[PDB]
Amino acid sequence: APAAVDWRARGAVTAVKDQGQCGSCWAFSAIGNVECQWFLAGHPLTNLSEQMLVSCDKTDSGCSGGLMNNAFEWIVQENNGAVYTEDSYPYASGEGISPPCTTSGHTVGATITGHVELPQDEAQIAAWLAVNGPVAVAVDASSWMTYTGGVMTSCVSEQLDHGVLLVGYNDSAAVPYWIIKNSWTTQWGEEGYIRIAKGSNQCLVKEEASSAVVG
Ligand SMILES: *[C@@H](C(=O)O)[C@H](O)C(=O)N[C@H](CCc1ccccc1)C(=O)NCCC(C)C
Repeated sequence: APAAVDWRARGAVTAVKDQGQCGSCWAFSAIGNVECQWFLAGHPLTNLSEQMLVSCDKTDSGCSGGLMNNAFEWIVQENNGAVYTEDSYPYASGEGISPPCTTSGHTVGATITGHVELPQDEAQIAAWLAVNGPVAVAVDASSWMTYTGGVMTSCVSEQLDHGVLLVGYNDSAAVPYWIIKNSWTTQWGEEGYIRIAKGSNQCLVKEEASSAVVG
């Protein structure tokens, strides 16, 4: 609903996690999106497993990287729509390797039926996010190692390299901004979050936005 929406303030977002040394950003973005969409569909907020994707999704490349849209499709097409709880399939890729996939000994925490890819337009992405909840997006994270807090008003925007989760925006602030959940622990940014200026494709935020559909 226009002016400002922060889904963290509506019990919809889980705590900030840590990908460690694994290039598993794609999995953190995809699962963060699924956790928020599951809650918004009328289910308790449950922590879900990134490790399921890193180890079992063979259409992506584990710790070498992947794509959120491929991850969503693997869940539906190969894993019978199941997303395991984080407690039953804990993160094990912190050192930079993906252990072999185990197909049993886990509990289903959520299911999805598909995914939608959103327009490459920030006004349109805010409109969808405002009603339907957090969006999985890709950014150029090149300058993000120097981010110490505040609204980043200028961002290197050359090549997408990092998937993250858009959880809100605020258009009534002095400079309109987006609020993004990252996976580099609470010690980075504003307790694991970053705010970037909205309306000028900062960090190429509008280019690869999508969301899972639970129905
Ligand atoms: C992100 C990170 O851990 O910070 C990963 O390194 C990662 O997933 N990188 C991707 C590039 C390498 C790659 C692409 C496609 C298939 C295999 C490897 C990357 O661009 N991630 C962003 C994903 C968005 C664009 C969907």
